[PDB]
Amino acid sequence: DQYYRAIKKIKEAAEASNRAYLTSSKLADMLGISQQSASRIIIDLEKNGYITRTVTKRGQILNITEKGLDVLYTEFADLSRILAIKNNVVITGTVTSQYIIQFQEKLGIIPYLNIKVDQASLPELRKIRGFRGIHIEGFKTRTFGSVKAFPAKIQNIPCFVIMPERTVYTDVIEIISDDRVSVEVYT
Amino acid sequence: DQYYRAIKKIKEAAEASNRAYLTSSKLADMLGISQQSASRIIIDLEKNGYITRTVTKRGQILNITEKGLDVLYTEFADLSRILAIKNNVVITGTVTSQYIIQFQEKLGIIPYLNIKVDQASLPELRKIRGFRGIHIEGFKTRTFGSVKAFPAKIQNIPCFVIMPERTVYTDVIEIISDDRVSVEVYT
Repeated sequence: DQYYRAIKKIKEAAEASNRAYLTSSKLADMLGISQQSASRIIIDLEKNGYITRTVTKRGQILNITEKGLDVLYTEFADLSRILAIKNNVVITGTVTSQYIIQFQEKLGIIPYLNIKVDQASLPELRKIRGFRGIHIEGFKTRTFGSVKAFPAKIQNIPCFVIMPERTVYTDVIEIISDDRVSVEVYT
Repeated sequence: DQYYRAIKKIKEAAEASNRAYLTSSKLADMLGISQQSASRIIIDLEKNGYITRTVTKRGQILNITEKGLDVLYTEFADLSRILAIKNNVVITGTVTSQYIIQFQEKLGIIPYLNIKVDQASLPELRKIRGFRGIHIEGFKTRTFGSVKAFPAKIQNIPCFVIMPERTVYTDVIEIISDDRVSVEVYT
């Protein structure tokens, strides 16, 4: 939260980009906290992968990472769910080169593809990643993570986008079902 | 923020409605804070109009108010702006029975209507209210508040929805320009 707020203010200052010239003093002022609080937050955010910090001749740059953006997209998706705001998505890209029983029971399908999404659809993919989708339970064997399943359509044929719950930041999505491509994804 | 989080958790617990059975103990648990912290937050939120608290034979009910919802819609609109997510709106209702120089300069129009929006479009109106719109500066004469102006269209004719920046919770909107009705509103 004070962390959410710091990430949000940094992205806000980054304006259209994902980079901002910010000192701990300036960020402290934007946030209404002490310089020391701000310094500590920046260190924590950087050590834990939400931002990177780069010292240049022109000043210090705070860059939000894929993980830092995921914090904002997850909050957006939480509020969409809670306020019942519909935020379904289209992503385009290129086709590229225990769970099963749940796919059957929860998605009511018999499991049998890989898609490299375009850089220009990366913001839409990031949006999707913030949502919860259909929960598919992880388990112990090694502990296997839960996955998220998003009902989707390719050429009006239904399928699901499958993702680890512990988000991995990649431009490659996996689709399970019962060349350029367009996928509508239902959040 | 700890306040944002408490409002958000309360609305989340309210599920589809705007009411939740919650004790300070239960809310403390949901929030990861002490019972005493939770008690203090509930009191503050209630005294300041974000929630109401009602003691019944069935338990304590925390109800989110129009103002409490505005906190969530404002956060949603902040994230839409910051992440460049488009959230334009249609609202329907019924037609019902110093600033000027800025309307001219900022909206590039010559100012010359009132609409009672339907209960079913109230969620869309609430969404609009979270956005900033075009800023029209307040001033001193009495201090007059700033207003927000949202480009809009009725029957494909452009106009603006005008609102005080200090949100007022009403189902009546005012439109300025150069029976049932449908208004598209651009956030």
